[PDB]
Amino acid sequence: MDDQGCPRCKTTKYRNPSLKLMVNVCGHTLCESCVDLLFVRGAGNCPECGTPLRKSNFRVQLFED
Ligand SMILES: [Zn+2]
Ligand SMILES: [Zn+2]
Repeated sequence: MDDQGCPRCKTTKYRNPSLKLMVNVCGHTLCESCVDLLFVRGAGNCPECGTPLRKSNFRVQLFED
């Protein structure tokens, strides 16, 4: 539930033991705390390759079972 730790707000899953990361079109990674600060401040910019997200798009998950 931690791994390398979120990219934008690198802190959640590593500190927070109850979240998940959502991937986007290009297929990268957006922790739960990212989709919150990534869009509230712009929305449409991958947390890493800044790909021009046609419009948000973040599939979160973690359980896997
Ligand atoms: Zn984050
Ligand atoms: Zn990307």
